[PDB]
Amino acid sequence: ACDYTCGSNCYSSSDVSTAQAAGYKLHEDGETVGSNSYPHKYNNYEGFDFSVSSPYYEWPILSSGDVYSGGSPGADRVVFNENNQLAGVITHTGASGNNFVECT
Amino acid sequence: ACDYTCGSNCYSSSDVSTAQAAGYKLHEDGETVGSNSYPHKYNNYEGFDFSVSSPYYEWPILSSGDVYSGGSPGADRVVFNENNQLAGVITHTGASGNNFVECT
Amino acid sequence: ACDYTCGSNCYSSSDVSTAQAAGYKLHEDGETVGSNSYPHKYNNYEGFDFSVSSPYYEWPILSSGDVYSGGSPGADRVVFNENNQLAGVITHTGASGNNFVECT
Amino acid sequence: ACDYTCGSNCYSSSDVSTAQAAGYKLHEDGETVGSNSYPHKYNNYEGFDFSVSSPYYEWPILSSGDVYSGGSPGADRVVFNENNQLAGVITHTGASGNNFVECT
Ligand SMILES: Nc1nc2c(ncn2[C@@H]2O[C@H](CO)[C@@H](O)[C@H]2OP(=O)(O)O)c(=O)[nH]1
Ligand SMILES: Nc1nc2c(ncn2[C@@H]2O[C@H](CO)[C@@H](O)[C@H]2OP(=O)(O)O)c(=O)[nH]1
Ligand SMILES: Nc1nc2c(ncn2[C@@H]2O[C@H](CO)[C@@H](O)[C@H]2OP(=O)(O)O)c(=O)[nH]1
Ligand SMILES: Nc1nc2c(ncn2[C@@H]2O[C@H](CO)[C@@H](O)[C@H]2OP(=O)(O)O)c(=O)[nH]1
Ligand SMILES: Nc1nc2c(ncn2[C@@H]2O[C@H](CO)[C@@H](O)[C@H]2OP(=O)(O)O)c(=O)[nH]1
Ligand SMILES: [Ca+2]
Ligand SMILES: [Ca+2]
Repeated sequence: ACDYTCGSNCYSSSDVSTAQAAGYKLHEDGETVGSNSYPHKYNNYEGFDFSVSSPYYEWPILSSGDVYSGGSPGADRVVFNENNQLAGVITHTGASGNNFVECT
Repeated sequence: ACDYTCGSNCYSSSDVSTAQAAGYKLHEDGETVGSNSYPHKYNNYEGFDFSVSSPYYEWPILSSGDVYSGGSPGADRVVFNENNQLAGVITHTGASGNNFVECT
Repeated sequence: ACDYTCGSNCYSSSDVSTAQAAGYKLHEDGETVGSNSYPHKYNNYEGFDFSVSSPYYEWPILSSGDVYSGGSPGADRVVFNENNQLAGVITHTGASGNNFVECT
Repeated sequence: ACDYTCGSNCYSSSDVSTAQAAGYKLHEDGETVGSNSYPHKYNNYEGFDFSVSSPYYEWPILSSGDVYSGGSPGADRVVFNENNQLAGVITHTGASGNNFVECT
C-alpha cells in the first residue's frame, strides 16, 4: 500500500503510475502547466543513483490523488525519462533550499 | 521552545507548522478567508533572502495558537511557497509604514 | 465566536451542535419536516473531503438561532453521519445553481 | 558518495565545485569577505605537488553545505588557480600550527 513515503505523504504504485502517465503525456504533446511549467527537465543536481537513463523530467504527484493541472504543485515529484520509465520519486520535504531527497 | 519571536510573540516550530498546514490547504483548494483574502501572494517588496523559490504567499499566524479563520489577522505571518515549503516567519510589528521585518 | 462563516451568516460551535442534535433526533425517529423532507441524504456530489464516513444527512441551520421545524430552510446546512459525527457545515450562498460550498 | 574527506567532513564533487565557483567569482571581481580576506593567495608553504600551475588562491568550504560569506571559515579550504582549475582540497584538521594537510 505505502510504497513511497514522501515526508508524511504515502503513495502506492498506482498513484505514482497514474501521475507519471499524465506527466509523460503532456511532455509527449509538448505542453506544460503551472507557474514552474511542468513537466520540465530534471538535471539530477542531487546526484541520485537512478537505474534508468536520462534525460529526466520532473512532474508533481499530489497527495489528494488528483492529477496535477497547473495549481499548487506541493513538495513531491515523480521523475521519468524519455522511455516513460520511472527514475524515482522525490520530495522537497526534509531537504533545505530548493533541493530534493528521495522518497523511501 | 521559542523558535521564532515576532515582537513579543513566542512561536514554536509546531505552531508554525500548524499555521502553514492550514494556510497551504486553503491555497491548494483555491479558497481564501478574511477581508484581505488569505493566503495571498507576497511579492517580497522587503527583499527577504528566502532560500526557497517563489511564488510566495502570506498566511496569518495567531499568538493564541488558534488557527486563523477569518477575523483580524494581527501582525504576524508565515510565508510559504507553492511547493508547501516554509520561506519564513515575518511580522508587521516594529516595521515602519506597516511593512514587514523578520521574526528572529 | 464566529466558528463557521456561511456567506454573511456567522455561527458558533454551540449553534452547530444544537442544530445537529435536532436533525439527528428526527433521523433517529425516522421523521422529516419541511418541503424538502429534512433531514435527508446528502449525496456529496460536490465531492467534499469529509473526515467522517458516509452515509451523510443534511439539515438546515438558521441564522436566527431557531431550530428548524419545517419552515423556510434558507441557504445553510449542517451535515452529519449515522454516528452523529459532524461532517461539515455547508451553504448555497456563493455557489452556482443548486450547488454547495463549505462554510469557513 | 564521499569524493573528498577533510577529517570527518565528507564533500561531494558538487560541494567542491559550488565552493570553487563562488570563491573564483569573488577573485574575479576583486572582492574579499571575512576577517582573513578570502579568497587570497595560497603560497604553497606545505609544498603540495599540485597538477595545475600557480598562482593559487584559497577559499573556505563549509561542512554545512552553505557557501562561505564572511563568517567563521572553519578548517577546510578549496584551492584553485587563475584559470579556474581545482588544485586541491585541504584542511587544518590533523595538522599542527596553521599548517594544512590534504583531504583524500
Ligand atoms: N533541486 C533541483 N532543481 C532542479 C533540478 N533540475 C532542474 N531544477 C530546477 O533548477 C532550479 C533550482 O533548483 C529550479 O528551477 C528547479 O526546478 P523546480 O524548481 O521546478 O524543481 C535538479 O536536479 N534539482
Ligand atoms: N509589505 C508588503 N506588502 C505586500 C507584499 N506583497 C503584497 N503586498 C500587499 O498585500 C496586499 C494584498 O495583495 C496589497 O496591498 C499588497 O501591496 P501593494 O498594494 O503595495 O501591492 C510584500 O512583499 N510586502
Ligand atoms: N498590522 C496589521 N496589518 C494588518 C492587519 N490586517 C490587515 N493588515 C495589513 O494591512 C494592510 C493595509 O490595510 C493590509 O493590506 C494587510 O496587509 P498584509 O496582508 O500584507 O498583512 C492587522 O490586523 N494588523
Ligand atoms: N448540491 C447537492 N444537492 C444534493 C446533494 N445530495 C442531495 N441533494 C439534493 O439534490 C437536489 C438538487 O440539488 C436537491 O433536492 C438537493 O437537496 P437540498 O436542496 O435539500 O439540498 C448533494 O450532494 N449536493
Ligand atoms: N599554511 C599556509 N598558510 C598560507 C599559505 N599561503 C598563505 N598563507 C597564510 O600565511 C599565514 C600563515 O599560515 C596565514 O595568514 C595563512 O592564511 P590562512 O590562515 O588564510 O590560510 C600556504 O601556502 N600555507
Ligand atoms: Ca485559547
Ligand atoms: Ca612537495
